Amino acid sequence: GPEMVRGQVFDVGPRYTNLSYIGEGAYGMVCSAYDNVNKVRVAIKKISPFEHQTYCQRTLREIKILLRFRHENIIGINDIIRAPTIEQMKDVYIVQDLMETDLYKLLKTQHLSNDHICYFLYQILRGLKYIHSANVLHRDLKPSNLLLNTTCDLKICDFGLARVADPDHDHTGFLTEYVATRWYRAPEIMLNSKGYTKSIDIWSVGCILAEMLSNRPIFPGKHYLDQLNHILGILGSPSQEDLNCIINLKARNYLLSLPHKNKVPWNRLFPNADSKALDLLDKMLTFNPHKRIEVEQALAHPYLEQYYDPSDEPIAEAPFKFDMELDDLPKEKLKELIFEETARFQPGY
Ligand SMILES: Nc1ncnc2c1ncn2[C@@H]1O[C@H](COP(=O)(O)OP(=O)(O)NP(=O)(O)O)[C@@H](O)[C@H]1O
Ligand SMILES: [Mg+2]
Repeated sequence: GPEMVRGQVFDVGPRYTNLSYIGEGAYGMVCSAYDNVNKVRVAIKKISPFEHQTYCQRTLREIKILLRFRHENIIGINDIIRAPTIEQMKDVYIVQDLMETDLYKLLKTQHLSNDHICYFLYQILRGLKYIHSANVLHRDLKPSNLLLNTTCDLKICDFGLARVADPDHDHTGFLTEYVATRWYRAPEIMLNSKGYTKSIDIWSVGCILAEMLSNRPIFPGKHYLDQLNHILGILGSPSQEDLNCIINLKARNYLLSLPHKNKVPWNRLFPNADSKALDLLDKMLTFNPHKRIEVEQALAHPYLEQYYDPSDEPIAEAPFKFDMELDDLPKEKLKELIFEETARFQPGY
C-alpha cells in the first residue's frame, strides 16, 4: 500500500518512506520523509492541481522556475515523482531538502536577537536579488515561505505564485490580481491590481522584517479591503504627490474619499528596535512603488553592512524571457507541459 498521511495518499514509495505532516495549502500537502537511496531526510510537496486551470498554471511555473534556479537561499527540487502515463498522473510530488522549521513556526516560540533578525533579512534579500535578477516575481513572500536550520541557513520556498515578467514588455494590465498572502500585499496590489511590479516583493520583506521585530503581523487585515486601512493606519494618508502617481482614476478617487489618517512613527511601534532596522523598514514599506527601495540598495543599506558583499551574491546567468510566460492555455495542455517538464526525473528519457 502507498503510505497515507491524514488520509491523503503519498505514492512516493519505495524510495521515500517514514512520512510526517509538515504543512499543506489549498491544493497540496507537504511531508518530512527518508530517502532510502541517498540515506538523507527530505521534504515532499504533493501537488494536486489538475482539476483547475489556475493550479495547473501555477504548478508549471513553480516547477519550471525552481528547476532553473540554483542559489543557497532558494530551496531546490532534488526529485519529482509522477505516474509514468499522463492519464494516470493525478498528483505531482516535489522532493526537496528537509529544512528544520520556517519563520512563522520559529516566531511562535522565539524572540529573535537583533543579530538573527539582521542575518535572516540579509539572506531573504540575498535570495530576492537572485529571483529579481532572473526577471521573476515571487509574489508570496511571508514568514511561512521562509525555511530555517539550527545553523541559521535560510531558504525562500513556495514559488506557487511566482512568475516571469520580461522587462522588455509592459505587463501593465496583464498581471494576476489578488496575489500574495493578505497581510503581505503591497498597497498597489489593491489599487493597481493588474499593473504592479517586483517591488511588491520588497513590500512583503518589510512586513516580514516588522514581524521579526515584534513577533506580530504589522498589517493584520481582517479581509481584502480592511488591508488597505491597516496600512494607512500606520503610514498615514498618501501625500498629494503619491495620489497623482496612481494612474487608475477609480482607485485614486476611493483614496481621496477616505478620511485623513496620521503617520505612526516607527519608534512608537518598535520602541526597542535598532534605528537602522526601522530606517530600512521605512524604505521597504514606502507607499509609492517607484520611491520604494530596490533589492540591491536594500542590501547596501547600513543595517546589513556586516553581510553585504556583491562579490558573494550571485545573480541569474540566463534571466528568463517572454518564452517562459506562455501558459495562458487550457488545463489539458498545461498538464501535457507539466508531464514534459517532469520527464527528466523518470526511468526512461
Ligand atoms: N523543504 C522544506 N523543508 C521544511 N519544511 C518545508 C519545506 N517545504 C515546505 N515546508 C513547510 O511546508 C509548509 C507549506 O509548504 P509550501 O511549499 O508553502 O505549501 P503551499 O501548499 O504552497 N501552501 P501556501 O504557502 O499556503 O500557499 C511551509 O510553510 C513549511 O512550513
Ligand atoms: Mg503556494
